[PDB]
Amino acid sequence: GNRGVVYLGSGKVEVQKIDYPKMQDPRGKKIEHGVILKVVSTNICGSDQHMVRGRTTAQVGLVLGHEITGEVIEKGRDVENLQIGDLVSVPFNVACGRCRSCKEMHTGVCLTVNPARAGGAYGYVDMGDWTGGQAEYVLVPYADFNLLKLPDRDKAMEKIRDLTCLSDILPTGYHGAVTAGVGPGSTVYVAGAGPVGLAAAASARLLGAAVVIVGDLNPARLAHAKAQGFEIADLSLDTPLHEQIAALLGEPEVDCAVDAVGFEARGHGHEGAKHEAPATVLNSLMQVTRVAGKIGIPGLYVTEDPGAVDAAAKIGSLSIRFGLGWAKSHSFHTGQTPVMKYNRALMQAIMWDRINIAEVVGVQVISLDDAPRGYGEFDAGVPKKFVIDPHKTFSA
Amino acid sequence: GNRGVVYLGSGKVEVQKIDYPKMQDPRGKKIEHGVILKVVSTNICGSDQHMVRGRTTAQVGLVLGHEITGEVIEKGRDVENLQIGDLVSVPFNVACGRCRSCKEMHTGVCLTVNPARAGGAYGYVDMGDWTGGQAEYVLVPYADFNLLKLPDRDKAMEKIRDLTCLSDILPTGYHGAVTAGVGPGSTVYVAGAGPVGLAAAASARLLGAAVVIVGDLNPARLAHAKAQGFEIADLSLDTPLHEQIAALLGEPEVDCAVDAVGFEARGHGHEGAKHEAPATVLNSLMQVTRVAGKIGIPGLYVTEDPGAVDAAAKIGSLSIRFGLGWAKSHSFHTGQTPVMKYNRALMQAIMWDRINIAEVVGVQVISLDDAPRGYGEFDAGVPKKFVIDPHKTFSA
Amino acid sequence: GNRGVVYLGSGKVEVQKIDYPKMQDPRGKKIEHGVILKVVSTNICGSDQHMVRGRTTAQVGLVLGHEITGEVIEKGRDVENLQIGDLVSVPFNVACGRCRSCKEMHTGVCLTVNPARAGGAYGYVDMGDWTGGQAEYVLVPYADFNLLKLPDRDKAMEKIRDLTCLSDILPTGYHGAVTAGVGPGSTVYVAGAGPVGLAAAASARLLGAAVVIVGDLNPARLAHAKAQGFEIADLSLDTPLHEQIAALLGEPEVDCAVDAVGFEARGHGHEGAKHEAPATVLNSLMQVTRVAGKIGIPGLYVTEDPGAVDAAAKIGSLSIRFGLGWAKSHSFHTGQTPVMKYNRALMQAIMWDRINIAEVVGVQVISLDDAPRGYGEFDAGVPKKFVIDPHKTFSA
Amino acid sequence: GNRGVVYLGSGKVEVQKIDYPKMQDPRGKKIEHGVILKVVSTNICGSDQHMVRGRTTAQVGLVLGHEITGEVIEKGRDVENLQIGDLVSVPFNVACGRCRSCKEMHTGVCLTVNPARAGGAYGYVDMGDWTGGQAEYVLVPYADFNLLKLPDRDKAMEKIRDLTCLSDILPTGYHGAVTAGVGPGSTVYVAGAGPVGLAAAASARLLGAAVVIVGDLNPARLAHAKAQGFEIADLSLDTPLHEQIAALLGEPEVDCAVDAVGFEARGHGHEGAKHEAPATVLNSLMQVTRVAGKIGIPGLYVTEDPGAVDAAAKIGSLSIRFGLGWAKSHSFHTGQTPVMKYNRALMQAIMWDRINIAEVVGVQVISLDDAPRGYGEFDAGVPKKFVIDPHKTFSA
Ligand SMILES: NC(=O)c1ccc[n+]([C@@H]2O[C@H](COP(=O)([O-])OP(=O)(O)OC[C@H]3O[C@@H](n4cnc5c(N)ncnc54)[C@H](O)[C@@H]3O)[C@@H](O)[C@H]2O)c1
Ligand SMILES: NC(=O)c1ccc[n+]([C@@H]2O[C@H](COP(=O)([O-])OP(=O)(O)OC[C@H]3O[C@@H](n4cnc5c(N)ncnc54)[C@H](O)[C@@H]3O)[C@@H](O)[C@H]2O)c1
Ligand SMILES: NC(=O)c1ccc[n+]([C@@H]2O[C@H](COP(=O)([O-])OP(=O)(O)OC[C@H]3O[C@@H](n4cnc5c(N)ncnc54)[C@H](O)[C@@H]3O)[C@@H](O)[C@H]2O)c1
Ligand SMILES: NC(=O)c1ccc[n+]([C@@H]2O[C@H](COP(=O)([O-])OP(=O)(O)OC[C@H]3O[C@@H](n4cnc5c(N)ncnc54)[C@H](O)[C@@H]3O)[C@@H](O)[C@H]2O)c1
Ligand SMILES: [Zn+2]
Ligand SMILES: [Zn+2]
Ligand SMILES: [Zn+2]
Ligand SMILES: [Zn+2]
Ligand SMILES: [Zn+2]
Ligand SMILES: [Zn+2]
Ligand SMILES: [Zn+2]
Ligand SMILES: [Zn+2]
Repeated sequence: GNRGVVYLGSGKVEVQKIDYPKMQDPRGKKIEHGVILKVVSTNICGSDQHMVRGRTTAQVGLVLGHEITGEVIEKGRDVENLQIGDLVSVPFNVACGRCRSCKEMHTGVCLTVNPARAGGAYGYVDMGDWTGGQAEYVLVPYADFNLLKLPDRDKAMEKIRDLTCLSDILPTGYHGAVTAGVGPGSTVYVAGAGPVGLAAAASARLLGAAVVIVGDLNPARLAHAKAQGFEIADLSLDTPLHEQIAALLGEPEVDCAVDAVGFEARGHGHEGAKHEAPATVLNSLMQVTRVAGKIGIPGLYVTEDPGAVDAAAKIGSLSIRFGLGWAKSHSFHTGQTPVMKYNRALMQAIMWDRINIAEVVGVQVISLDDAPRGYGEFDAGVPKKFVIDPHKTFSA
Repeated sequence: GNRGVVYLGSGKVEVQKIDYPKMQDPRGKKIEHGVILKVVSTNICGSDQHMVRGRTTAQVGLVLGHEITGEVIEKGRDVENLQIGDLVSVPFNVACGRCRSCKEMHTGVCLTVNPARAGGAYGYVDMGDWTGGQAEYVLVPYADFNLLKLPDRDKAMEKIRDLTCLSDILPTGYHGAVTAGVGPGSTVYVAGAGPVGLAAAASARLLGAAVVIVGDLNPARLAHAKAQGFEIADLSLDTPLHEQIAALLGEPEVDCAVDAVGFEARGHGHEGAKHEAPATVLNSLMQVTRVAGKIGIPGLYVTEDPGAVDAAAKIGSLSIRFGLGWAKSHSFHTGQTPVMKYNRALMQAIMWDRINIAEVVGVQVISLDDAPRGYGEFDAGVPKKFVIDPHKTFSA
Repeated sequence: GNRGVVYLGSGKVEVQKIDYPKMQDPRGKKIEHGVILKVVSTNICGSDQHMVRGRTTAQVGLVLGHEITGEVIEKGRDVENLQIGDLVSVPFNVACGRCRSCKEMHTGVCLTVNPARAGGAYGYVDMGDWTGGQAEYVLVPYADFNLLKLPDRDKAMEKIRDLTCLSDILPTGYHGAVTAGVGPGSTVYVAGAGPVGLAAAASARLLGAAVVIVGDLNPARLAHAKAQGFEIADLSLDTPLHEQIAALLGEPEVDCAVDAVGFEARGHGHEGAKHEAPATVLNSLMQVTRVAGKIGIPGLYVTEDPGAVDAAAKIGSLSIRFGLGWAKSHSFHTGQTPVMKYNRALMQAIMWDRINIAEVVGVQVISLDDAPRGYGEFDAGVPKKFVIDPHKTFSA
Repeated sequence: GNRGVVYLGSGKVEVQKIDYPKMQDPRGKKIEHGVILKVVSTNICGSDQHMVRGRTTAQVGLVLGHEITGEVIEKGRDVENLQIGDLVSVPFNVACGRCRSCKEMHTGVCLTVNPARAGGAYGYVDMGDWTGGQAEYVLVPYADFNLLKLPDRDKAMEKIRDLTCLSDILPTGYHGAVTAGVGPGSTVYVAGAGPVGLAAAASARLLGAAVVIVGDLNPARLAHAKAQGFEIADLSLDTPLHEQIAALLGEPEVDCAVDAVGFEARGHGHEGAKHEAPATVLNSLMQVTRVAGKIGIPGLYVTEDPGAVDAAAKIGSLSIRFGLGWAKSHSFHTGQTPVMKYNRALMQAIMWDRINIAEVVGVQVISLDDAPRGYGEFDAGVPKKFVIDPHKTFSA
């Protein structure tokens, strides 16, 4: 059998028995290029929280999870590179490797796996209805294209809390930093101290950044970031962000900025911080990024948000002070991360002890039975990254 | 003496006697690195029209003009590369060549020539108060860094209507196309059929584009674009832009898109087209650019527009459907063109007859006395690029 | 049945009855991801001439041909994107789409299709033993990754002489130009006026180059290059190449250079040009490329050349004046073209009439029975690109 | 007065009284855009050792030194950005900031400071005859373009052993790594464990490399590289380099390779390593770099080497196995480092404690009187980077 985390509506999730995976696409067409995995580790993301909070078009009954690490237990006949028993990291993007986007390495926007729009992902709104992987077992299509084979079992399993971050958050923070132009000696501001913002800060550090400033309103997440060796900015203070940056750096701007918040952003200041203001991060990043800088935006912005602040925000239309970014010659880089572009190199960085990602993001391993409470604690703001071990493969 | 085009407020300009240029900066500090030019050709830009329409903070008394081609008649002692008599193209950006931005080739955002913000330009709001060049004579500072020496007099003067476009519009259209990722075989949509949109289309063609579609509401400019060999889209029709693109290409999207309109954009449709809606072009480009595409934005967006449609638009804040561009993984590239990055190669393209820019943009040479009427005709929408010859150097 | 061109050693080729293609790799392992094509057009390359001249370790009995355009007449069970009857362009590289090289777009060096080294190709020495396609029928593996679907039958077949260049020579010329940094306004020197050098020149022109100088010692090919609109340099003259360039450009260097000759290069000068001197082109490109320039090298250099001038050259070791290139800060870009990187955009350039590649390279369509005489005429230096139409599909 | 290190021919150098610097170029033409520095730190380079060994056309009497850090004590009338007392890092390249190369950031090949060829440098053969700076005082031309202002006196002087590496070796190591494609998770091989190879290794580590293998035949330098945290390969062993790499990585190739040796390279193996063989490193890097990799070559190769192994090598012509590199699709990146491209970011990496460059390269501070013994110890292979403090400014 199988069981997984199901969205029930009204901010609730629950573990339920679900169908065992089949070798077919979501439209029921049998495939020979996929594998069925026994899930080793499967995480909870901020994107899942957006869905569970009712800020997307997600429907009741949705099986969640797009951050999978697992063992191949079955394979189709068009799977040349994986053997039964192999341990693999699964990119959250469902990609075919047989379309223009995939061939050009734009694996976040594959043209064939989703009938409604480009781009596919597991257990995710508007992403092709590929079943989620916060579960015991899951299907991965186009296995020879998507999967990253991990090192022999023993090496890999010792670092499983780090390697479970390769499915999404480490490559996502990395993509945010790279597309914001971070490199050796850069000064960087990362808005957001959730797991993706922390991964972006760790990635900026791995890239050689001179200093990373991580901003948030949540004081537990700021304390965590500071303890991990980053500088911080507290957006709930009345002190403007540019003054908090100037106090740390000697100038009110950074070389590079990353938005790791997205469409549920809060305003700034004692009062501002209390209310949602979806364009706040974009507007602040134009203010604090130096001229000709690049703004990397891994934070999610959607086409429909039923709980947004106004009619315009309900269809993703925000009041952005674009003239400011224009006057400073800023570039803006957005979208789902093409995880496959970076996951192999990041695996090598983890295996050679060049990054301590599980420590930086606050990995906490929980059972599948503890997933609903993990969602609740994460929603409350704890500075953790919940990693489910469904079969008690490594946390007995 | 000297005379130039002076902004008088209330949509009026007039030629007036102005001071002869001095070898000093706008703060009165003497400089040895500049030259004084006798102006050979000096054009009128859409940016000037924004100022003359009262859509910026420009003050009465402003001498206009930032598109200069001229002859060196005086030089300071820190000018090693120019000789009296040399014919030069002047980039519209005032850049020092002695700051981080300039050294990194971000010459549109020089850090030292403007006390108020990065970036300088002649006769332009918020750009360092460097005197404009729609005039008989003008100072160019940091001459060894900024100026592009043109071919020996005779060769260059035969193509002066083409070469006068190197100060701004050809490099600007080019920057729009390059930053939108145009190359050999690309399909391109250019919003705007004014001189910059036409230069972007010509630049896309020079870059090897398979096809360029130029959109506008002005039927004279669309007829011009069509006669120049481009495809067109008429935004005043009720037929949606994506359907007009699909009728030409077989799909409702292009590979690359350029915004050559900016902050006075009109809405689309029979009724829409009649009223201003500043976020219209940005929103439409996210709709018609394919996933993972790049949107190049040479069109001007400002920090303050006194005549905007609403309070938010008066400080450059627009209602942009950013969630759409995010869902499609779009990148956005903005700002003043770094003219020096591209003007030498574009000069070679002009001299070797690889681009016919004066024909494409509708160059029309006028006297300095005819500048106010040139402004009026340009404002009315004629499909021309007005080029003043102040001393009757080549149009007797 | 099937027939194809077979290499017989001692400079001879002959059309022979060969086996009908099978759905298997070169080792006999069955594959269900390939297609069998009915060959529509299939060309003869300069690489085939190196093999036929005995300048490689190609073995007697080799079926030649790696420039195929064809119609899908049989597909494996796991092919998702091709239908029977589709017309397709086949990149000359045999690539899997399932390894690190392919995922990173380095499809000229696929890691799994060739047991001996990275990189695969049809009918080619050290390329994995994939059967050549100067034949009636041919297998293409991993069809959903390699094949480029051509437009609706009719439009496509009208331009088949141009579209047949997409399998190799147009993307190759293009790769040489792009990796040499060619763009709008560039000055370019292309060494070699065979079909690949002519395609490099046409590609440089499509990229916007101001002027392309094509060098060769073969008068017919130089006259052809002139007729097609390029400048020329005749290496059989005693006039040094840099003087020839200076007479055309006013300076003895170009911005970009492309080696479209490879390891059978001749020396320069009246006497020099009569004798092989394999480092001649590499050495000359360092002399005529401007400082900080890039030298794109599509011309083939091999690890073993049994007929080379000396012991070192038989092992691919050449006396290259590297200190000159180093002193000028040159970069060198080499290898088999990754055809899939550029073929789709180049297809759109052909279909929209932006490049007349068949005319530029001198396409001459012939039957399969005329292939051996075509090889002979090509070996003698005719300025033609031989395109075989094996079933007389379009050349009746 | 002034004193500096003078090359006397026959492998000797001596400190002599030399002229005080003058505000003029090497031709005697007065300039008002330069500064005269009081030298704070000034290092000895492997390039100086090539000259002192008689392996270049350097002439007897040359004042050596191109690695200067100093205090502005006199400025020309046209210097805008430096004040008396400023502490500055001097890039080793003499660049004008006013030519095509400088504007495009190719400051290693400036077109105007050297009459004989592009590119200038202090105290260096074929570099324009700009006076060397292993001395008490030195002129720097075009000060507003070349100089990098260091942080407030106190912070800066505490880290002077690290900051003295910004003039050449840290940016050089960095350039070699970046142009070899090094980034987060890369595997890297650096040929050469002198100060530049050690700086390349430190730069690769700062860029995020998973592991760096440093090769040399000199045991002291290998032991140093190990102590500093890198992996090593000993080329004096009979064990082939690819086997040494395979023992460390599990595969006989690296993602990226850097040649930090240049034209006095030794062969490999117990016997081989005792003899000069100048193409050894180039040939070995093609063997150990993975397909489609990039080979960064900061190691010097010259147009004339009077002491080379053979006639061809005396003219910079080497028997390089180019067919191997071609077969593997390698690119080769060469030339003098454009120090200004990277020095400011590397300064911030030093100031924020992200790189411990002085420790890694083995900085040993000495007096000007000890320079000749420093040259001798360095020539004998000590694992040190000699930094002269001519006025005992920080090393009392
Ligand atoms: N692009 C991709 O591929 C991708 C992949 C993963 C997650 N995401 C998106 O990344 C974003 C972050 O994910 P997460 O897991 O870290 O989510 P999260 O909800 O745990 O973290 C967001 C953080 O932003 C903070 N925040 C709110 N307003 C702020 C403001 N004005 N300034 C600074 N911080 C502010 C919150 O307090 C919170 O700590 C989400 O939008 C998620 O959907 C994108
Ligand atoms: N970035 C730079 O360096 C730079 C340089 C030059 C000019 N500019 C800016 O470029 C823009 C164009 O300059 P120009 O000289 O061509 O100006 P212009 O005013 O002559 O042309 C703008 C055109 O846009 C059209 N337009 C309005 N709404 C439209 C819509 N929704 N879709 C399509 N077209 C629409 C107008 O009808 C008009 O023809 C201006 O904003 C100008 O300030 C920028
Ligand atoms: N990298 C790739 O993917 C790739 C693809 C196709 C072909 N190739 C190689 O491209 C090269 C050109 O292919 P082709 O079909 O045009 O070959 P070709 O043999 O028909 O043309 C080579 C031309 O070089 C000329 N030549 C010889 N010495 C010269 C010199 N010193 N200077 C200038 N010209 C000189 C010859 O006279 C000849 O016309 C060959 O080496 C071929 O193997 C590489
Ligand atoms: N491109 C630039 O801007 C630039 C700047 C500085 C120095 N350089 C050049 O960089 C090179 C290194 O400079 P350095 O100061 O470290 O010099 P160095 O002479 O102190 O070091 C070179 C090292 O290479 C070793 N070596 C010799 N043969 C070898 C082989 N086959 N494999 C590995 N190691 C081998 C030597 O034993 C020596 O330790 C020199 O050629 C120098 O001229 C270039
Ligand atoms: Zn996620
Ligand atoms: Zn796909
Ligand atoms: Zn303008
Ligand atoms: Zn500047
Ligand atoms: Zn070929
Ligand atoms: Zn492959
Ligand atoms: Zn040096
Ligand atoms: Zn220069």
